[PDB]
Amino acid sequence: MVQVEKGHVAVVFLNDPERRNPLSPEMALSLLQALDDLEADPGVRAVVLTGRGKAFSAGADLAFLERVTELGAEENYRHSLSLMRLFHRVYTYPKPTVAAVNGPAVAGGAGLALACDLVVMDEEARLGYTEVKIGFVAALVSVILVRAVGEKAAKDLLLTGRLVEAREAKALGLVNRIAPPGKALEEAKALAEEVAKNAPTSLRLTKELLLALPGMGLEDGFRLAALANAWVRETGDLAEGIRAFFEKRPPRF
Amino acid sequence: MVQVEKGHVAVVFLNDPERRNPLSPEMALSLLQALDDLEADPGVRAVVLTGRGKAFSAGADLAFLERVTELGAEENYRHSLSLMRLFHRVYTYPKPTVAAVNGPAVAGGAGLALACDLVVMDEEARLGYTEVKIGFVAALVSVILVRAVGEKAAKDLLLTGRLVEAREAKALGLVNRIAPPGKALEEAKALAEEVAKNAPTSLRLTKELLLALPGMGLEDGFRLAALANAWVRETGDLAEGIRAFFEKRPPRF
Amino acid sequence: MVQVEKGHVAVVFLNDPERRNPLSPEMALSLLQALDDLEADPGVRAVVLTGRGKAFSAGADLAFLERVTELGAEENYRHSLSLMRLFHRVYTYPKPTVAAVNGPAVAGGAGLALACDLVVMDEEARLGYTEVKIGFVAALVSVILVRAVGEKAAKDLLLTGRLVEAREAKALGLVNRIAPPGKALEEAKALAEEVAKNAPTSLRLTKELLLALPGMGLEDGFRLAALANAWVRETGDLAEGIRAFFEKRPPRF
Amino acid sequence: MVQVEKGHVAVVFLNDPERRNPLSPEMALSLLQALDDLEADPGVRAVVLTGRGKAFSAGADLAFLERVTELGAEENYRHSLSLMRLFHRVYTYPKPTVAAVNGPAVAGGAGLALACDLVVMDEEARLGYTEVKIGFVAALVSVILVRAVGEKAAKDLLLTGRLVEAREAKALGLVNRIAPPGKALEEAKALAEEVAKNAPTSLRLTKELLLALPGMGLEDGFRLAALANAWVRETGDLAEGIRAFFEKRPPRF
Amino acid sequence: MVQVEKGHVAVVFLNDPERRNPLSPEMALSLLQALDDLEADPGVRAVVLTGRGKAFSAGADLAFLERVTELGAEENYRHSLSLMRLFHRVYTYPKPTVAAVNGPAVAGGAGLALACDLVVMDEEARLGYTEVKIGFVAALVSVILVRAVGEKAAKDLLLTGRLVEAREAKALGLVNRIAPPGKALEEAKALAEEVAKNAPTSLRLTKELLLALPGMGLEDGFRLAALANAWVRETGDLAEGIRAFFEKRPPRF
Amino acid sequence: MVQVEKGHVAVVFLNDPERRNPLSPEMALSLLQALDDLEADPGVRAVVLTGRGKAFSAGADLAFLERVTELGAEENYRHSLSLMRLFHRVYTYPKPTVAAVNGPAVAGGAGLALACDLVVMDEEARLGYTEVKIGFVAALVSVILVRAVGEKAAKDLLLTGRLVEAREAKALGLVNRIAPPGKALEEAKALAEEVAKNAPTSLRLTKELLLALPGMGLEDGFRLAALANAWVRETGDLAEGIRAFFEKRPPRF
Repeated sequence: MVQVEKGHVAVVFLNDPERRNPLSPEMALSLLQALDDLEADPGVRAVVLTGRGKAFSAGADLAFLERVTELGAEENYRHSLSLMRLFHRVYTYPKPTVAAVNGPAVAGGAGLALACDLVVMDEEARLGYTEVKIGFVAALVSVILVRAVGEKAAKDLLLTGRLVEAREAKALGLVNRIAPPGKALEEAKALAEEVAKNAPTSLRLTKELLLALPGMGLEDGFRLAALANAWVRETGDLAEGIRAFFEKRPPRF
Repeated sequence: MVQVEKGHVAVVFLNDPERRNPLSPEMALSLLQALDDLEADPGVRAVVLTGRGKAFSAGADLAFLERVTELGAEENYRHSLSLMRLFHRVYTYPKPTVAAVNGPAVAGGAGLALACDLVVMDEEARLGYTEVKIGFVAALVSVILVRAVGEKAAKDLLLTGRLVEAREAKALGLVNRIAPPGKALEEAKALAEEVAKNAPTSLRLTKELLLALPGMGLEDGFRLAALANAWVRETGDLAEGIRAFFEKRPPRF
Repeated sequence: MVQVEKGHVAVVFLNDPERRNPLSPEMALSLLQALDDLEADPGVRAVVLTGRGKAFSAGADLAFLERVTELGAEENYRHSLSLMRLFHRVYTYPKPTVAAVNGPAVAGGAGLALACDLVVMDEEARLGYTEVKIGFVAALVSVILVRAVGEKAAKDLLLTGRLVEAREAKALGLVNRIAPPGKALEEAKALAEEVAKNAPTSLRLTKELLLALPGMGLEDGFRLAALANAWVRETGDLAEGIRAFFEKRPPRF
Repeated sequence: MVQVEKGHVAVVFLNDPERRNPLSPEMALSLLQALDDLEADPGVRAVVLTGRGKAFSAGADLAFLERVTELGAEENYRHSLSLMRLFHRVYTYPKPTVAAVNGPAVAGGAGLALACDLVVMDEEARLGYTEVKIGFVAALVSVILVRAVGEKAAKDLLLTGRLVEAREAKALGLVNRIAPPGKALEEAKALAEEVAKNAPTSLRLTKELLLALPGMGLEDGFRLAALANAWVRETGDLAEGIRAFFEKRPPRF
Repeated sequence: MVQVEKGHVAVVFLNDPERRNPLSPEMALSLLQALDDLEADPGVRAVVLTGRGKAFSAGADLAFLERVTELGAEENYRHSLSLMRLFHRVYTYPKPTVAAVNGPAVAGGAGLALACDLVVMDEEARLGYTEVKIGFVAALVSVILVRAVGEKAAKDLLLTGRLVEAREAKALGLVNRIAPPGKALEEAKALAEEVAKNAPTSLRLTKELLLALPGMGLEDGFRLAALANAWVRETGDLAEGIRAFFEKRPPRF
Repeated sequence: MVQVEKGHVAVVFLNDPERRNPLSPEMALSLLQALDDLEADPGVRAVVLTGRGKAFSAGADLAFLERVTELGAEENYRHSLSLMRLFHRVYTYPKPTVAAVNGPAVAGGAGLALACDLVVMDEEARLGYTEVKIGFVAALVSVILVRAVGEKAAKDLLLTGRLVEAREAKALGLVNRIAPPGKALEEAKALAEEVAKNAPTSLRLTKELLLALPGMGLEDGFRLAALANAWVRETGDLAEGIRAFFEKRPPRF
């Protein structure tokens, strides 16, 4: 249940407006299928992600709350693993991803939004991890969050379960930019395009690096960087770029 | 030397006003004994921590400075281990802790304050790690600090040893909220209560997670999260919460 | 190609004004030689680092761009290792280092600046990691950056390759202070001196600690801290300091 | 190019006898497709893996050696990532895997064999990582090897590139059992079945744990274990097992 | 339910012979109380640990198997945490511990034995982690095991759940020595005494180090070691030892 | 105080026979100077390291024991750092190193020997870490040892301080080969040459990898490997090797 507008900067819409775009198993799966196609389309250089409706993703899946408390341990684990496969797939995406927080993003969706490379939030949107308020744990989100904000900010958001607003969200480092009420998407598509002008090789790798580093010692990180700094020096894009520079012309990666 | 006002939101006061609440061995021990009782009291859901007097904790223990430079290696290590047992116990506390920085918090106390889950500072209070100014090292604090603020902010605070003020302290991520001159406690007790409304299970675990994650790779962290996300789905609080939701009634965890 | 003004607070100038202080192999080497001498000079307690000219360090080394794309894998690796040896040497420096960003710092220089303990930037200066714009990867910088700013801020800067300005640079945690247009150096020398008043022992160790911690679990970090907190208690500077305190006199470390 | 004999203990054969079962891109892919089906077949509890022919996997893919040295940086990375996806998929497999080293396993195949949960080697088979002898690096293998053998044993095998024999291979911890010349498979199928008698839940998790632990501090590991030890106590298999025990009957997981 | 024979080399006996020394909650607690006293007794330099009866520790706690499958998630976690507190306390013990495996050690006990510094096993004893055979997970043990044996050996033992014998147990690195059928204890007490002749300071620290290292990068580990190597050089025991050496007399630590 | 016989396989002799080759500060320095020259000599492909006299390295530096207990904290740290710089330099050496344990190696020397890539020990030699026996801590060695042997083997050796013999040393993984009483060197030079036949590029990198991996999660390690596996595919040695293979001729790296 997602709509995809292919293009250099592809756009994926969570299609379940009235339900408010719940990250139901079905929805999670549809979102993956897209990312696959989109990852395989050589024309797509970036992917904006947004929601159809008044929100981005925030709507208690009553269909879910009813069952969950009765599923078996083995089924619960099997499911968590699926949902985690989504977050990871997004956070790990090979191409630059940008979340366009048009409306509210609560719990699941809030993490889904955080899992994107960059985030552009509607000046009137809200964001929050409410799991604890009802007995849930924003476990899957925690993974990304410790890397996005300071520890004290993490505790605040996860222990109170409050919803922050665009002004605070940026201040804390949850979102990169705030678009005036109206087109968080337009602005996100803008941001994307810019990032898309840059080298496809350099982008992926930069992302690859930012993944691994946090999980290692200074020296090992430098061992990794050095090696990369090296490899990158034999790539076409570098060749292309350096030429375009010595030809006072735009690079055609 | 601490006073404890039991309650859903318990409050512990560092009782040594005129000396200014020094983290002397004795004081460290009394604080532990409390945390134990309080951790064992099923009525206590949160613990606010503050100081009796003009400060929170900031007062050179001359009794200490005089001895220290003459103790034996084996005694010094034995002591550091005790002080570290305090910081850890606080940072690791099973229940949500909130430091109410009524007055100045310098060196030891500053770390003690930082070791709390959340921090509410008096609009007129000061905070600072002065160890280097005299030859000490805020080693025990460093552990928590790298997780609380950016590296450049860490260096600043630890290399200059300056005292920051409420305005800067929040901006950097050292404190969550600033209470108007007068009741940092009242506001902290407020914050606590809110956090206390949420699920006891979800809270602990959220805390458990935030502890371990920083120390691991993305994938392992996700392995951990998934497993938790799973376990949490068979807990009473979740059952309780989801019910209360389908009964449009307040949850009774 | 660097000038060194010895003193308690030494100052190193990148001498290549018109070329704009490129981090060429030669320049990298000269900078090392200085750090060595300066590390060996018992009179030097801190080192400010700045650039001669309109910039700090930002100037495409055309001599480099021309060759690079033709060097051999083995030569590229050999070189990355040299450049990485510089960053590391700076980030690892035993004495407090302070970068005085007088002018623009782009790519290489931007990292060089980030590798310093503290940073004072000219109210009119710019900073940015442009590697991706042309096909390069700010790999070596990534190592330090993940520790300096939030993940979302890292992505922004490295994926867009934009240049930030003094106002944003501080807000994000890239720089500690902003000097009014004119003397970023003067202010940096100021900052340094202050840090230099503090204990030489306590400083080094504080730095040593901040290096290792990020790369380890809470408990191991505490194991490290405890041990340090211990060792530090048998150092002369501590003896000196505690005396000077009981003699209401300035410490002579 | 692989044959699959479904069953409680499934068996996959590398089908390329005369070429000697090279881990060519095609072969790598076929092997994945199998693991998927097999992972999805509720009747399959274990998977033995062996080779058709005089070897397990050891045959210079001349088709590969000829091209490789001419591919582009971007193509090389793209490929390494594919091969690494295989190793990982095998090492990460949800079900117990057992490599039946019927014949020689050199380089690629040697790692492929090492990536299995357990290994049964033909009393006359050989194993070795020869990458360095020709200019290659057993990089992908290193990942698993540091966990399989002592550092000094790792260096030996990777620096000399020698081929070890069944007697030494077990002694070092490269293989679990040695079957008399003739049926490494039969014995491997045996080993598998045994492991397959045990709890499907307990097995997966035990594997999950052994993955993550090496990459974390003692305490975090215990945090992980505790949580698991907990979760496992609400699984059907445990219920099933404990019953079967109190009914002096065989467990029907 | 444990007996303690104080002495330079203290000995703790698991007292529940006929039940076969099950690691029941009660037993776990009694064992802790001992370790505390013993850790506080300045006369005790080492602690041997063994079992009263035909075994060391191996006896299905039917009282436990009956309940377990019905406890609540929150109770299960609460319990795992208690059992984990035991393993950790043992593995973390400040003084050298030695397990004297007089008889069989299965599951719980097997881990309990592994958690000791050194292990002396009866030439006729058996050891094994059977959790999977019935639906359990040797999670808590995994933590220590990955550090004790090679990965392939870990999988073997945990996936088959088989019981190994003295000959194999040593070969794999599960036990240090094998005593002839009769006095595993006598030999363990012997081993202990020897270790006890050495410096109390040097021992603890050596242990402290072996804990933390596995969980960190080469350089950080060296940062830790260096610091320790340093601290240790100002300890009385070193002073005592070096003297005794220059006085051709036995050291009196 | 070391002698160097340049050659494809260089040999360094610890020259202090009668004193028994103590790792005195002076000796440590001379050894470094050699490694530098030797690392810079394009003719040297491997370095064997051995001792002149009845031993490899084992001789209480009485000159040291006398001072040590009186040096200042700051001096002790300064020294540990120097000694650690040696171990690291050896363990980190860019070229393959091989220790030829002609005679006894105790404490310092034992670690020095362990820090080599491979070890060939005299069938009559002994090895042991005796630090604890006198009050010292084999801290610097611990770093390498946890990677060389199982945890239980580490404890044994470091807690008892005993000296093991060639037969046990290999069994545990402390040494790779045992030469018949007479020429541990000859055999080591042999081993070296063999390793030296292989690709200079592949060797270094293999070493680089084995350094970093232990300190990271499975996935990050694979991220590292993949990248390397990639880079290596554009190196001359690979080109050279693959040619020599298609020319049925010996490779001339």
